[PDB]
Amino acid sequence: MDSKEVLVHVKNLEKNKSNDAAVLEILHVLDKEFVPTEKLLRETKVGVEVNKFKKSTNVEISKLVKKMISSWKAQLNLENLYFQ
Repeated sequence: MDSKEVLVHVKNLEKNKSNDAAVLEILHVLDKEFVPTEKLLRETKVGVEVNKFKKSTNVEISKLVKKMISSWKAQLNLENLYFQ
């Protein structure tokens, strides 16, 4: 997944926030197809946007967000330690 599509999903998160199933569909695409890089996370702010859903009243959304954010942090650490 490249930066342009990432920014569409980010805007779609805001525009579908009240639709639990729709938010799950956006998060599932990011979980399966988005590869976190320092540049992508800095330029697109998906980390900030997805992390905002940790406080969601939907339990399935909040658990998926926590798993996604954990994975992106761990991958970002590995990139910073050994590749940058």
